Amino acid sequence: SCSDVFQYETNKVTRIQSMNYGTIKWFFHVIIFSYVCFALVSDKLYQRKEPVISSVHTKVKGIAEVKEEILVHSVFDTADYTFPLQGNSFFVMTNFLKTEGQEQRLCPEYPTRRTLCSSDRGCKKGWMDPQSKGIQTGRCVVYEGNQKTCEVSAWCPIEAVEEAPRPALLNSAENFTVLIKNNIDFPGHNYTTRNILPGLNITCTFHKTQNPQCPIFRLGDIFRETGDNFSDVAIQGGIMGIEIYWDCNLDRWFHHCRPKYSFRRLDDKTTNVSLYPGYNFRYAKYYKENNVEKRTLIKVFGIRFDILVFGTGGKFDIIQLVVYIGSTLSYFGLAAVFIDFLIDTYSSNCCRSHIYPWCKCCQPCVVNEYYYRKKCESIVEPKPTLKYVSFVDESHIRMVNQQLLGRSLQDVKGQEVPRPAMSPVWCQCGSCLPSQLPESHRCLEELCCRKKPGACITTSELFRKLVLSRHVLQFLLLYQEPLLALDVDSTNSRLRHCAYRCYATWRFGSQDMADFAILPSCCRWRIRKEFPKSEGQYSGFKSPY
Amino acid sequence: SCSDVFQYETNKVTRIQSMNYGTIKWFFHVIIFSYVCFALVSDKLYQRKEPVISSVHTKVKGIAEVKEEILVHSVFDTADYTFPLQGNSFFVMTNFLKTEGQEQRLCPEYPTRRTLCSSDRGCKKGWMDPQSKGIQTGRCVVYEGNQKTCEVSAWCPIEAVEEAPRPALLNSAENFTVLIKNNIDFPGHNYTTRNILPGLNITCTFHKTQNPQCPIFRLGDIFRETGDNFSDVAIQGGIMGIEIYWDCNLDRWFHHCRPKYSFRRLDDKTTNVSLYPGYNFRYAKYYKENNVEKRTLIKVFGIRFDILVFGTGGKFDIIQLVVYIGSTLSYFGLAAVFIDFLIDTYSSNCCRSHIYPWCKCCQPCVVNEYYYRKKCESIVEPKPTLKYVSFVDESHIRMVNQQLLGRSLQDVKGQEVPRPAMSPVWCQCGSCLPSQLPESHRCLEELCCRKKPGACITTSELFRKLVLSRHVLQFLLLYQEPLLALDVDSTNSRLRHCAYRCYATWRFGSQDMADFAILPSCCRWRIRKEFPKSEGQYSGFKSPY
Amino acid sequence: SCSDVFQYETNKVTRIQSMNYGTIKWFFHVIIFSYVCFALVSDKLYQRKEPVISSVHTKVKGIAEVKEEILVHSVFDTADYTFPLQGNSFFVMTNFLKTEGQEQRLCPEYPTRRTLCSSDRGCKKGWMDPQSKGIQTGRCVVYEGNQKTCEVSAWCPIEAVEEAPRPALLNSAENFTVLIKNNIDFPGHNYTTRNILPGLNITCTFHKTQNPQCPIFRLGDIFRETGDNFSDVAIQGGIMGIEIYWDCNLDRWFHHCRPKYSFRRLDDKTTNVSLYPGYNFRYAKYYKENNVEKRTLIKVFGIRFDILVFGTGGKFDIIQLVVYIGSTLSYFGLAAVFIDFLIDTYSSNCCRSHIYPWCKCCQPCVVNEYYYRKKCESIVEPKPTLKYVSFVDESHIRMVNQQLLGRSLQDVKGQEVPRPAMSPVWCQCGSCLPSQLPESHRCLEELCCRKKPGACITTSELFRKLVLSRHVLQFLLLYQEPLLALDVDSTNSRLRHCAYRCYATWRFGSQDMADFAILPSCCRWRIRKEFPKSEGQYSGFKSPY
Ligand SMILES: CC(C)CCC[C@@H](C)[C@H]1CC[C@H]2[C@@H]3CC=C4C[C@@H](OC(=O)CCC(=O)O)CC[C@]4(C)[C@H]3CC[C@]12C
Ligand SMILES: CC(C)CCC[C@@H](C)[C@H]1CC[C@H]2[C@@H]3CC=C4C[C@@H](OC(=O)CCC(=O)O)CC[C@]4(C)[C@H]3CC[C@]12C
Ligand SMILES: CC(C)CCC[C@@H](C)[C@H]1CC[C@H]2[C@@H]3CC=C4C[C@@H](OC(=O)CCC(=O)O)CC[C@]4(C)[C@H]3CC[C@]12C
Ligand SMILES: Nc1nc2c(ncn2[C@@H]2O[C@H](COP(=O)(O)OP(=O)(O)O)[C@@H](O)[C@H]2O)c(=O)[nH]1
Ligand SMILES: Nc1nc2c(ncn2[C@@H]2O[C@H](COP(=O)(O)OP(=O)(O)O)[C@@H](O)[C@H]2O)c(=O)[nH]1
Ligand SMILES: Nc1nc2c(ncn2[C@@H]2O[C@H](COP(=O)(O)OP(=O)(O)O)[C@@H](O)[C@H]2O)c(=O)[nH]1
Ligand SMILES: C[C@]12C[C@@H]3C[C@@]1(C)[C@@]1(C)C[C@]3(C(=O)NNc3ccccc3Cl)C[C@@]21C
Ligand SMILES: C[C@]12C[C@@H]3C[C@@]1(C)[C@@]1(C)C[C@]3(C(=O)NNc3ccccc3Cl)C[C@@]21C
Ligand SMILES: C[C@]12C[C@@H]3C[C@@]1(C)[C@@]1(C)C[C@]3(C(=O)NNc3ccccc3Cl)C[C@@]21C
Ligand SMILES: *C(=O)CCCCCCCCCCCCCCC
Ligand SMILES: *C(=O)CCCCCCCCCCCCCCC
Ligand SMILES: *C(=O)CCCCCCCCCCCCCCC
Ligand SMILES: *C(=O)CCCCCCCCCCCCCCC
Ligand SMILES: *C(=O)CCCCCCCCCCCCCCC
Ligand SMILES: *C(=O)CCCCCCCCCCCCCCC
Ligand SMILES: *[C@@H]1O[C@H](CO)[C@@H](O)[C@H](O)[C@H]1NC(C)=O
Ligand SMILES: *[C@@H]1O[C@H](CO)[C@@H](O)[C@H](O)[C@H]1NC(C)=O
Ligand code: NA
Ligand SMILES: [Zn+2]
Ligand SMILES: [Zn+2]
Ligand SMILES: [Zn+2]
Ligand SMILES: [Zn+2]
Ligand SMILES: [Zn+2]
Ligand SMILES: [Zn+2]
Repeated sequence: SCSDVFQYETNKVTRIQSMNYGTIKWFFHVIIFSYVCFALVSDKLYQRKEPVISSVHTKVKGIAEVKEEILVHSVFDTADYTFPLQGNSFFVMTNFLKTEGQEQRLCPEYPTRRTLCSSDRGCKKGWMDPQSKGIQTGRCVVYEGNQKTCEVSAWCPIEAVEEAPRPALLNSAENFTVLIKNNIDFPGHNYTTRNILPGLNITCTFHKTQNPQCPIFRLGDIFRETGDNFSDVAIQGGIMGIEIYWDCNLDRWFHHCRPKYSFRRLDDKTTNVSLYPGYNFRYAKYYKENNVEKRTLIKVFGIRFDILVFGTGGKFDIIQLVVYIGSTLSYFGLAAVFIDFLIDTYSSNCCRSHIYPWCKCCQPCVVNEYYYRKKCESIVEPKPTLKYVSFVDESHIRMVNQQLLGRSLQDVKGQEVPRPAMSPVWCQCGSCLPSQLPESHRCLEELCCRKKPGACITTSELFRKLVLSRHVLQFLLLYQEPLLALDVDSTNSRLRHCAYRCYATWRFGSQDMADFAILPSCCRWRIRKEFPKSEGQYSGFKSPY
Repeated sequence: SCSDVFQYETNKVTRIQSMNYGTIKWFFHVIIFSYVCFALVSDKLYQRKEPVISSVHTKVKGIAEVKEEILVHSVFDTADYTFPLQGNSFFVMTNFLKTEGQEQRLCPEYPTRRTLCSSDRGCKKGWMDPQSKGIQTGRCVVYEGNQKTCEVSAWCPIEAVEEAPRPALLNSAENFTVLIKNNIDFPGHNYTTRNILPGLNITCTFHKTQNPQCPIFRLGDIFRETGDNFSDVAIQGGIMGIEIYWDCNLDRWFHHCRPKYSFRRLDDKTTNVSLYPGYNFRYAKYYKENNVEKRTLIKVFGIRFDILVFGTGGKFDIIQLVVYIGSTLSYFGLAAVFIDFLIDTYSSNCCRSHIYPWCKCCQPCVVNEYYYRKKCESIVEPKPTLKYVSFVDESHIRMVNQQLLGRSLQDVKGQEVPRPAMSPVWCQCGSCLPSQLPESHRCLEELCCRKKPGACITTSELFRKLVLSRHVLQFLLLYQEPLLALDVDSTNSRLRHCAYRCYATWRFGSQDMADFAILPSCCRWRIRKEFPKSEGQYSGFKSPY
Repeated sequence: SCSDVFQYETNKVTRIQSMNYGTIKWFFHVIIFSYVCFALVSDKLYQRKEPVISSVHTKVKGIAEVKEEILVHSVFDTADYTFPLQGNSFFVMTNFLKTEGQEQRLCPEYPTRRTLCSSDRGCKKGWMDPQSKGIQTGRCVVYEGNQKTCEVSAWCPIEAVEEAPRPALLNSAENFTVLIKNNIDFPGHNYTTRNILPGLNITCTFHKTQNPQCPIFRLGDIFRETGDNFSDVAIQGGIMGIEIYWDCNLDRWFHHCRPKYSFRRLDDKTTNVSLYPGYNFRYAKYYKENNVEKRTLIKVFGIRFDILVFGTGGKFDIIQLVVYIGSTLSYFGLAAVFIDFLIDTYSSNCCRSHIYPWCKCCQPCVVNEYYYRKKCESIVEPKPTLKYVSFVDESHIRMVNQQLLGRSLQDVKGQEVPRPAMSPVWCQCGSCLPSQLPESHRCLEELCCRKKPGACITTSELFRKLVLSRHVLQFLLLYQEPLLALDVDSTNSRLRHCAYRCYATWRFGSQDMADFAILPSCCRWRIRKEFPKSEGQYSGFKSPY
């Protein structure tokens, strides 16, 4: 119903005044809070992070004087050694080998171990060797005087097998400069900036400490920063990376979005000719001469510069913070978990029978028995099999949560449960009687008031004062029903049930065990004698559940 | 104060010994733990993941013999069909159409339905048709004999409308090979590796099962892996993707960082000429002849190869693990939530009046009444309107949480609350009196000890023994105050209040309801008669809150 | 043991029937649930998001008529102004400056303030000025008539210092069109689509409202959308971005994966010649004439178009949802936290001594005293120092949790703890005796039954009826042990301990304080007199812990 909707359930709690546990709780809380704040701040987990969208534009500057034997002096400018940056990469030629006046013809292949012949049996028509730029015609010819080489159809004359010139022809390229312009954007945060801001000095050159924001770089300085020789790499070529890192905060109070420049060599410094060391490619300059289609082939060596731009942009997001705080909230209950674990452990009698005698340091931890007593109440499943038995000659109570398979309840021994703090052959007292229940159910009432021979509880004065005092029982009956008037037999039955309940409460205490207790035949039949029923038999114990 | 800071609050708990609930709890815990660990391991949620920064370098190898009618045999090498990779893409020409000796002149447009004229009225000066490479001069001319075509200013002669040669001139390109070198880096984790490790065989060719790590690829094998014909795609061209996936673990015990190669066609296999099928572009070879600037135009067909590199690098991060564990911790309370829900539901009398008779399987679930009784205590808001009434002729108690609008409290009936387990016209007993309170407040005390006619509770012996026994009341007064001596009137007032409290405790039990109970006028005035006040009137009930 | 494994612990709870607190709880729950669902839906936190892998293919269309004084009319087509897209960028030439017939020679540098000389002393051999394309020879020469300029080795004739032609020669480029084909993939989700779907109109041009999915773009329309003049940018050049955003949902019921097109200028609109405004590069057309190697240098201006493709693909993931729900679960306990805080605060007597008199609105909040009483039980650490004292002439109990340093317990005053609701010189009653304990421990028993002079509690009738009634004590002894028979001295000792316990229970109530209470010497020695021990001395109080 509606009134049941408008309810609040609050947990019952025990507040303990202990320095140890308060100190532990506050220590836990302080450490957890400090770590939570540190993790939130260091990794900015209140921020939503967007990756960078980048555009790069480069401008290389410089000329080189080149000496090539033929000796001639020539000047190379940007139109001769570089092309506009494509795909965030730009290339600078540093060395070249040139092969003028090639024609599509038949020619002898350049002398090598493979191409050196002695007759037309060393060559096969149509042969495509992976190390040749031509197709064999099956007959081998003279390259020069004694030298005999296989004939090929190809661009002729064939390139000579020659190493890259040493020193590199454009070794002056280390004095070339490149200006890098980097445009970035965070489309989700709707923010874009660039690496060159107004006021930036435009005549500087980059230095990691002196000019760490000048976007003009001398190539030799890059190689020096990486620990490489420009002179050696310029001979066979290579690949160098220019890294631009953007760690940007777009909160207007803490706003900072500037690039960090870094350098990394990207080509493997392999010396294995099988892996094609360096960076080179073959380029054809086509031209017509005498109506004959000709080709000048250049083997180009140089350094490719890859501009690598990465990073993130962060702005405060409420949902991310809400998620993080929720992910952290459950860590504040670990103090309670740990302290309750301590209470449960140091309440074990083990921790006092063995541990404390050895480690006498841990002895004051015995207060946890009191704490556990004030914290936890233990109950059992009220199964129909549940039964409780008490012996006057003993000092504990027995939970017979087991089915009597024709065994006298006196014989069946159950679990030992402490009492709350504030003639048959199974009879050890000589005042018990055999049950009148059916033979199947006769064993439940085959119980005596004691385990070992001696006196009977029915002779105790308290038995006559509490269980059998008709005045006490009538007062109890009238307490619930002030104006109660009943017949003789009805009143006798009422007083009989009241006497059963009074005995059970006296001997077992808690109504939990009194509801499932079992009266001895001595006390049972004493009560039934004092308050008999007019006619019929007695049902006996019925489990409430 | 400081001592209040050093406190620990622990929840009071009821420990139940039930196989069903323990089994359910442990089942829940095991399933949740297993799923948590599985999710942590499968998606590596203890790791911080960084995307890959990649650099690619390619080396294509191979020559082709080309037959072009004019028939001539020519050899094409890398300088004739490819250029160094730009932007993680490289191109291989497979077919071409050539148009020699173009001049900037006036010429007839090549015959088509659009360009075919019959007079100068079919053409307009300055016309830029989207399907023409020239600008009309307004007059149409003869292309060949009878054919009449519009004149255009353009590069002349105009290209013929011709389909790509079939078969492709460089169909041998399927035997070309490409070596791919891939450098990758994780700048945050400060890790870089590459796809070619020392010891790798350098003469192999890729195969998904036999050589899945050889970075040398035959192009025809790529197309075969994708399910395409190289011969057909080589005619009009296309785009093919080479995917390099890096799923890298940078934990030094579980370290693995190798690439997985895959292939995907990237061009749409469209046959609609409107959508420009294939891959082709027009390229101009410029040359000077007789001081006349000339152009050889080549329509280039071929396959563009895009190298697509993606992936992540993971290393263990403490903060990510802490966040994940916190996000999971709250799932371990669902067992308690569910079991407490069961206890609350099966404690409803509904579950026994209707459910159990039908479904006799669920009958043993009635233990939850006991469990709920031991778990929850229900209390009400102690509003000033709160009132409790008991009738001796009834068996329950009435909570009149309502304002008496001049209505006798005997008439006003309230909610039925169970009792704790252990003459006026509204008078049905004939010993009640009218109230002496103000007429506004006279209705609160217009209550009888019973709802239906009969005897009076004041005649009950327990009334004289408990409520009026001066010895009992003085013992109660002296229990709190051992050495208590008071005047006659003060003692009478004390005993009067004690008698009120004794009646309320006897009939209503709990002090919660006794504090808000209402004495009947019969018992009220009996008590006031036995312990009168010397002078003045009687205030009556005051709500403690 | 196993039976201890099969246990379920449930929290004891107090269910309150209050409109305010139920309403607050349900308000909290509804708000939290609504926000949780909103955050889940808006940011799709049930989805796993994959970044896009993209391939772009472009097709530019259009011809331009160009007027260059020399006046001549020429037609430029794609082979003359564009090259196939590389690295997701394509370039269109819009302007050019041409320098024909360059030779590697010695020449006078073009006249400028820097290059203008008056003698060979203004020039130095080997000089590489950053603003020169040549190397000085040390001697300066005549450029034209009177003009004197430094001689340089370079490609000669040297380029003239001239501004870009105005108007741009290819200003008709704004009528060029580009068709963009975009292939994307989500490898983890195994999904790929493209921007041109079957049925898409192929004759349209993009418009943000009319044709927002046509992938054909007129360049002038792009610049108009960005708010730029194509005519002005075409003179010196620039860079324009075409953004393709993919916000894709791959759930088959909510599936949507289409691109959103956007435009952004990427070059800085700088007018500083130092920063190299615009976009231009120098390109060499090499040719042989009379066996002399010659060069035609073109300074190329134009607009570079960068295709920027970004986005994410989301598909439902169970683990992400499980993590999010767990991160949110702990927010549903904030209602309990807040309401329990209210209960604790409004239970403070402060909130009634000062607050309510001022703010009489908050007065009904006094029910929280009852709620707190029903919620929390407070206990103290049972340290060996713990002691409780009661004075008959006072109305509270004193917790002396302090070590008596030879100070009489009568003098030592401790914390004031309320009682549970239901002759020596330190003696103010004249019936106390000095202790027989050792002088070190004699001060604990130096306590009287009152703080101020007057009568003694031992004269109270309740003292004789409860503490000394031998019948009461024997009944108490026999309640635990029905058939108890003991010697005279043993029975006297039993009754003495029982009398101590009865006094402590009478005066201190709770067994928690009765276990640590201290009997006055008057009552102590009265009891010891009524139930003496045959021989020896009396130990006295021992702390149970
Ligand atoms: C770690 C747990 C236990 C405590 C939670 C701490 C929060 C209260 C902190 C963490 C992040 C903080 C935020 C970090 C960033 C900003 C942005 C800041 O705004 C700006 O700097 C720009 C202003 C603009 O938005 O235009 C205003 C404060 C605010 C919301 C801060 C408010 C305080 C917050 C929410
Ligand atoms: C799922 C919940 C309920 C339980 C939490 C399990 C953790 C205790 C596991 C998960 C991830 C594990 C870590 C996974 C990876 C590593 C890296 C490993 O280090 C290395 O392999 C490299 C050594 C180096 O750092 O140089 C050492 C163990 C450690 C910290 C593992 C320790 C055990 C961890 C923290
Ligand atoms: C926010 C908290 C408190 C409540 C949790 C809500 C969930 C029950 C919702 C959120 C996301 C939902 C899912 C969103 C997407 C899908 C995919 C949908 O499948 C498809 O659309 C494609 C079918 C296919 O997989 O082929 C089926 C429903 C499902 C699983 C939804 C089921 C209901 C879910 C799990
Ligand atoms: N706890 C408990 N209750 C008992 C025992 N014996 C009888 N009762 C209660 O007394 C009632 C049976 O009383 P009984 O002597 O048979 O009189 P009858 O019902 O008129 O036949 C049942 O409801 C039982 O719950 C017992 O040994 N232990
Ligand atoms: N619970 C309850 N308390 C009552 C009732 N009638 C009187 N009292 C208490 O008794 C006190 C009034 O006693 P009263 O007979 O008027 O004597 P007076 O105070 O000297 O006038 C108040 O504090 C009430 O709380 C009642 O019907 N129910
Ligand atoms: N709480 C409490 N217990 C006491 C006090 N005095 C004695 N006792 C208890 O009584 C026992 C000592 O009794 P005592 O008179 O010395 O007789 P004895 O043990 O035979 O010497 C101890 O176990 C104490 O716990 C007291 O002042 N307060
Ligand atoms: C793409 C090109 C065009 C230009 C610029 C460049 C990036 C370069 C490496 C050199 C190249 C060129 O042709 N440079 N000129 C030259 C090269 C070798 C010897 C003498 C001379 Cl004049 C070819 C080329 C492959
Ligand atoms: C950029 C170029 C330069 C080289 C290499 C390449 C990648 C190519 C496709 C072919 C090209 C070239 O010029 N190849 N040569 C040729 C082409 C057709 C007919 C006869 C011959 Cl010899 C032009 C070009 C567009
Ligand atoms: C790479 C090239 C090749 C083609 C296409 C292009 C992308 C262009 C900008 C123009 C270029 C070319 O040579 N265009 N032709 C021309 C240029 C200026 C004056 C007269 C004429 Cl016919 C050079 C080049 C740098
Ligand atoms: C007497 O029975 C003493 C036994 C104490 C058992 C408790 C042992 C404490 C060690 C931790 C056990 C639980 C694992 C917790 C891992 C963090
Ligand atoms: C007896 O029960 C004493 C228990 C003491 C528990 C402390 C065990 C060590 C764990 C300490 C962790 C917190 C740091 C110390 C807080 C002051
Ligand atoms: C007598 O009143 C029996 C009524 C039982 C009502 C409980 C119905 C159980 C079905 C679940 C209802 C809550 C929704 C839980 C969804 C997971
Ligand atoms: C009476 O209250 C019996 C309640 C039984 C509750 C079980 C309901 C089915 C849910 C089971 C989920 C866990 C799997 C079975 C555990 C053994
Ligand atoms: C009498 O002692 C009244 C004192 C009341 C103290 C409580 C003050 C309430 C304000 C909040 C204090 C806790 C901080 C909570 C921040 C969300
Ligand atoms: C006396 O204890 C009255 C306490 C009232 C607490 C409410 C304080 C304001 C916070 C309200 C937040 C929820 C919105 C209102 C719910 C109806
Ligand atoms: C981005 O910021 C600019 C400058 O304030 C504004 O004009 C524009 O509308 C913003 N775009 C979005 C998507 O809000
Ligand atoms: C990265 O690793 C190398 C090799 O150990 C080390 O020299 C370098 O300092 C590291 N860089 C960082 C940022 O720690
Ligand atoms: Na949580
Ligand atoms: Zn017996
Ligand atoms: Zn017996
Ligand atoms: Zn009446
Ligand atoms: Zn009456
Ligand atoms: Zn005294
Ligand atoms: Zn005294």
